[PDB]
Amino acid sequence: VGACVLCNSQTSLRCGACIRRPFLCCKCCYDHVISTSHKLVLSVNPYVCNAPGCDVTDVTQLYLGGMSYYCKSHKPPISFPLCANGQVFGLYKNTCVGSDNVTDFNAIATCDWTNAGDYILANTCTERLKLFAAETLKATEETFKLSYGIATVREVLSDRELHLSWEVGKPRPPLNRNYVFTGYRVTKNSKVQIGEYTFEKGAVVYRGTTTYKLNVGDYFVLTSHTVMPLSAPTLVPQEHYVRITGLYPTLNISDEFSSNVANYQKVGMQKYSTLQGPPGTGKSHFAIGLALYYPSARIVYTACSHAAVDALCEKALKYLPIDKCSRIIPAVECFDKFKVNSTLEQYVFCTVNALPETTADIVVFDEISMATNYDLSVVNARLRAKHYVYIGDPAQLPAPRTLLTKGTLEPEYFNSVCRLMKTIGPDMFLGTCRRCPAEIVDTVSALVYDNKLKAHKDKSAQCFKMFYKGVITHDVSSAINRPQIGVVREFLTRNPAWRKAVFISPYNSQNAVASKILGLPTQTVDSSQGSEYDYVIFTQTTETAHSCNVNRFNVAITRAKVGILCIMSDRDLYDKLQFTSLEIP
Ligand SMILES: [Zn+2]
Ligand SMILES: [Zn+2]
Ligand SMILES: [Zn+2]
Repeated sequence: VGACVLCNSQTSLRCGACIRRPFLCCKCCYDHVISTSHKLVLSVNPYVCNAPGCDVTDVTQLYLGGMSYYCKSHKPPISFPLCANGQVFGLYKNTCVGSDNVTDFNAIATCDWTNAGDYILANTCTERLKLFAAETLKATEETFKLSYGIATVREVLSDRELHLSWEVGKPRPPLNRNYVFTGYRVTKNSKVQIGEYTFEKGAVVYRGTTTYKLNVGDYFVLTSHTVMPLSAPTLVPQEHYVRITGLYPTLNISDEFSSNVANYQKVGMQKYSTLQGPPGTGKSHFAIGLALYYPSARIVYTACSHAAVDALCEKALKYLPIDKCSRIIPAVECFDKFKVNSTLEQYVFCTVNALPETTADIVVFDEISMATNYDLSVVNARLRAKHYVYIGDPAQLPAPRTLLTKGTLEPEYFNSVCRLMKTIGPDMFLGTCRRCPAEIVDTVSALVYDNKLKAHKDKSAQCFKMFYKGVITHDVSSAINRPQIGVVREFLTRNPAWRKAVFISPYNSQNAVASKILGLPTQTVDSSQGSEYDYVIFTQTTETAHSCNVNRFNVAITRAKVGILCIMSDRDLYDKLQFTSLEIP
């Protein structure tokens, strides 16, 4: 017994072909079963034929006879069809409203999440269907991980390098950082975890959390977890106030945070607020200074990733009383300078999926581009706050969507917060980039910030661009452009001071090749988000949709504090680079 995801009419019916088994009222359930392939209906019991050795589960072919369900062949003389009168039979039949169109639900219920239009629909449908979509998507993503074959340690060639044997008949997952495995130790009659691991083409290079002397027989699977059902909306109802509500500003602030005072007051004058903070504009500084501006307020700092929460902890360690802070960790090495798992402390730092059920004066949700609607709903389910502040940048990278193959996901569809920020605009905008040379700031300001992002630094004269297609090779799931790496090598010989640079590319296999040929530390754009370096050398590698993505390209070039060299494949983005052009030797 539950509530119909389209009507909220009370019902005893859940669609049993939908992987999330959502409640559907007599009408909506009927309109759903008759217009799709979904025919299994679940009640207090399942609408299935109770005959001995019968296979009929289709609700339109079943009858309630006695107090059992039967198909036409096995029904008793007295019975009535379960699925008739434009309605499916179950409890609470009289209270039932129906919907004019079941079209959005059916599409969410039946899609395979490989078309961009699936995520577009999932972020523009009714709020209740946003929750059903976010569950259905995340369950589908978790199930797809089970499709991958087990990888088994066949030979330990060295330390940090292995030799894997793969399960027959199942595909192999890509070997990049977006796929984290878990080892398992072979035992008497079961298995135990041995940490979480990542792999890369060698043999295979493995970068695991904890070191071991792992030997043959150990194996790796992308660890899955149970997806819980959602209840809270992705955003609470907005409320605007005429005075600061539930918060008491300090009367003495320092000139370190004075630039944020007006925004801090805005935070107290509405129920939720959105803060767009481009690279290097002071997002964590903003978030910690909020605590100092409202020194009595209890604040929960949250984000999806442990690294994002830790970075808030590192900023709070600099400005806030360590005794008033606590890092929540469920039973990976994270921040360990606060007391652990103290929910009732004034400042709580905790990832979304480990959040306790509690209240707070302010909730700060950081790196919001990386959130999904599932995360948005979970936060609202766990935390009841006077104020919610969503901090991030819809021009930076989103959570990877593994199932998506047809079409690109635009920032307004990353999640509900990003949609608001791209349609009505963010409540607050951090307009001055303190990190990057002006050539880089001017580029991304025009590229993704509607010319609103201003530079703090001057031009460095150390931002260069080269147009060089090179030669693209592919391995199992990545791309390599050795001629672009050769161009960088020739550049380094003539400019050896650039050997303090970090090498960045959109592809892990490109980085592996560059690490060996150049010796520079390497980062994928996606892994570099949130970090900064004095000098960056970037090879676009290809012109794909992946390597030309403007959020990825924005993140890539905004890692640099002083200088950057971009070897570009795409003529488009090359022409957009307000960098000094260099010639190919
Ligand atoms: Zn309904
Ligand atoms: Zn269904
Ligand atoms: Zn039967």
